[PDB]
Amino acid sequence: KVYKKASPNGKLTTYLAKRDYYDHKEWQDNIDGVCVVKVFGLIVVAFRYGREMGVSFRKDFAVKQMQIYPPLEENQRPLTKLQAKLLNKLGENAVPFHYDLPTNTPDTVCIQPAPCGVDYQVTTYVSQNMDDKIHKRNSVSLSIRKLSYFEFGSDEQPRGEISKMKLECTLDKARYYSGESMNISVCVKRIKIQIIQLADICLYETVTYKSVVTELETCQVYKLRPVLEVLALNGKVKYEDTMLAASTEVVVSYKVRIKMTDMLLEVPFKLCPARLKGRL
Ligand SMILES: [Cl-]
Repeated sequence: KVYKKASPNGKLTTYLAKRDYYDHKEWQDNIDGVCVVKVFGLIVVAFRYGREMGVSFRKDFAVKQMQIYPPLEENQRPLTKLQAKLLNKLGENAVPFHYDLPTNTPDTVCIQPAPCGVDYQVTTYVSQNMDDKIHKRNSVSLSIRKLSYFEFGSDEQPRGEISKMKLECTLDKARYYSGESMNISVCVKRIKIQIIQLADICLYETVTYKSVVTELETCQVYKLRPVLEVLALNGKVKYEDTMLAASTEVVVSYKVRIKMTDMLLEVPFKLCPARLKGRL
């Protein structure tokens, strides 16, 4: 793909590699696009909690901030190939920009309804100062999605033992990627298997939402799909790509809860985003 938005004024279009940029801890999908006309750029990070008689809390702040044009030789950086190819599809009045992906800011997250979440945007604008007013005509804004792809780190095999009758319950796979299924060897009337998402908002009001993803009621072994076609989301609900919002490293986490009629057992496991084939 190519990710393009033009301005309401028309006088500048911005192009982006893709829309979802993943932090890998040791390196990250930085932002290497091209601008076409001074001209400035930044990344807004939005924190919203509630909508406009409870509690509205909106907080925006600019994290990277940049003169794009003319390219100051300090911010000058290696041109990506996509940048290299785009700069040939268009004129010499096309300028390549780059932003370091902003790690040590929180992953995109969007709790549906207290509505709540974190958002990201690339914004490039004309001005005669970096802290001058950012109007709507000379601005462009493209929503991006910033996510954390943290794989390395084992301590594998979820399992919880307990004994009033003894109950050892192991789980297939220690981390699971969005889309994957869950198996649960309950090697001990009823059995209740529950995947709960915890989301702890700390956006002013400090709230803890516990939320039931999937469940069955019926040595034995049972299966569950910790997916969304079956809540903290990695995205806005209008995007059919939006999935469940993946264990933080808003704080999201997951846990299995086995109740047998009463013996009781709650077992953690990490949830990573949906495995890709476009790493670096
Ligand atoms: Cl989104």
